[PDB]
Amino acid sequence: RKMYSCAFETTTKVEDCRVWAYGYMNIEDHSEYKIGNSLDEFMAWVLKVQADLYFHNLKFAGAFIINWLERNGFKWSADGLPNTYNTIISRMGQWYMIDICLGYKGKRKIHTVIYDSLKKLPFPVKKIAKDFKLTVLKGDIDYHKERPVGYKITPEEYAYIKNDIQIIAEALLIQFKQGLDRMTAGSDSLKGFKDIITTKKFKKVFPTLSLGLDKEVRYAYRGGFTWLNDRFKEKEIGEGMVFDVNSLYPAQMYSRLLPYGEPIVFEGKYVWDEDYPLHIQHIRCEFELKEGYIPTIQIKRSRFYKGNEYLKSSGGEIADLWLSNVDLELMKEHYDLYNVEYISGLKFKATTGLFKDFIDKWTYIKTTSEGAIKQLAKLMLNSLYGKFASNPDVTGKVPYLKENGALGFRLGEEETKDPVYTPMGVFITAWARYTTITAAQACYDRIIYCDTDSIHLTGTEIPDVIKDIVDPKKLGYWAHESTFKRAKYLRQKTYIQDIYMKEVDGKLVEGSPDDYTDIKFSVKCAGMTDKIKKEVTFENFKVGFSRKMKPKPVQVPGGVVLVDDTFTIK
Ligand SMILES: [Pb+2]
Ligand SMILES: [Pb+2]
Ligand SMILES: [Pb+2]
Repeated sequence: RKMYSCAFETTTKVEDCRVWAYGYMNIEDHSEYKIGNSLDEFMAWVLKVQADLYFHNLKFAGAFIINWLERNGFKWSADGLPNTYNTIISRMGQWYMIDICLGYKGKRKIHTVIYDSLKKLPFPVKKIAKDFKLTVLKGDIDYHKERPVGYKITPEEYAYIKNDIQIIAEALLIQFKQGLDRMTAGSDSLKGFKDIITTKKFKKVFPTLSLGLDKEVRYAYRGGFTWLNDRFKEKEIGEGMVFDVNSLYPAQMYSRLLPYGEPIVFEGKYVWDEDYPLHIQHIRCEFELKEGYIPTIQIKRSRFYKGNEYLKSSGGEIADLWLSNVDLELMKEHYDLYNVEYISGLKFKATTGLFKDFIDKWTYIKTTSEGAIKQLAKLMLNSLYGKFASNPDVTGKVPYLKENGALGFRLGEEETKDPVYTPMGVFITAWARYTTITAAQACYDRIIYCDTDSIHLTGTEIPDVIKDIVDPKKLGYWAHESTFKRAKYLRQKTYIQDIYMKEVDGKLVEGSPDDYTDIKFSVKCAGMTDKIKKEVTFENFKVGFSRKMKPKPVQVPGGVVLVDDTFTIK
């Protein structure tokens, strides 16, 4: 089974949308490569190679391939029948795999499978080249140039195409050579962890719970603490600083008490069991936030509450929640509780050892290393957590060739994947929350904003109460990230800042209010592109700010084209 790195270059017209150039390069032998100007020529090769092919960002390239397949006697089927293709396309419209089936010799399936290398390496090509220390050509292909059918590729364009497939070829090979061969970064991460722990032990510490338990365990899942102090809402403020936790999640995984094994179900209020020290409690009650304390509770699926705001009060109706003991302890400290009704719960065996070996291994490699290998170490540490915190829904989109020659997608069969071990998801995030909320509270008089692993504060001095836990590099510590001259927060995840910058050898880094030469303007706003951010200033950054320069994908006959769309701050 050979592996190839692949790329297309396409036209931008709605009416005339087609591949004008392709390239493939053997990942294991970079001297074997081909660059052509015909999709038909490439697809003929696709059907012969019986190989695994990778495109960087399949979502785009894949639309051109499916368009060809449907026009050349292929149909979509999940069964893997002769002359059919299969796909993995999520509810979110992320592409994972196109599996093109030709037939069978004996029982051995004759097929070519296409994967998205962006799930292996979640970065743009240039960003990869820069970080992995790989040769990257300056500039780009001129997209404002007319290329009729049969257009001959110039030697410079040829160079650029080759460079693209090669950067990905070089990065993927380095990865496969570490033995990281799974479809996604997270899978590689899980596989590496499993190797260390042992399948035998893994199955014992992380058993598969029934769908029913799993459903109740996930009622306790909350995510990340994201909160803006009402005091600062939509106001231009002065100097402040930002702190960031060094690897918030691996930090919890490394040292916190976490659950393992089969849970034990109990009725009523939990009583302390040292063999089962962690628990989730299904509670019911009213509450009022204490004075001088940060809001903690968010009620997800209820008739009364707003799912997004952290609640100051139960509002005169009764709150029904499932809480990890970590969350419950925190709630009790921040709220007066009233009429507490203890319904039932689950208790778990707990340890702190489960992740040390895996983190140590890759933390070592990270500091020991540089370049590509350093980047892959980071991926391994940062991709594992996600695997414990995913829902079981793996329902996909089924492509079809539309009435007018474009592509359509219909939801397929409902389908469920077994979860890895959801209680681990619950507790890693609760501990994460505790880390952030705790610090933010200790700085109540200066706290502006929280976002999962960062704290935004008034003033420029490090508060005494956290000086002992501030470090530039130590795992799980708070790092003094940046300092701003002024800022404005519209709401959660919507704000702008003027960051102090200092030049250190040509390059520009974060400076202090005394030691600085420049101001870096930074914009954070959901759905806003890098291009649009450059248009934002302090004066215009308001609800209603609108620009018609957001690319939207449009399926047309032949493939996908990007078109300009109006984006507005709601
Ligand atoms: Pb290019
Ligand atoms: Pb390029
Ligand atoms: Pb139950």
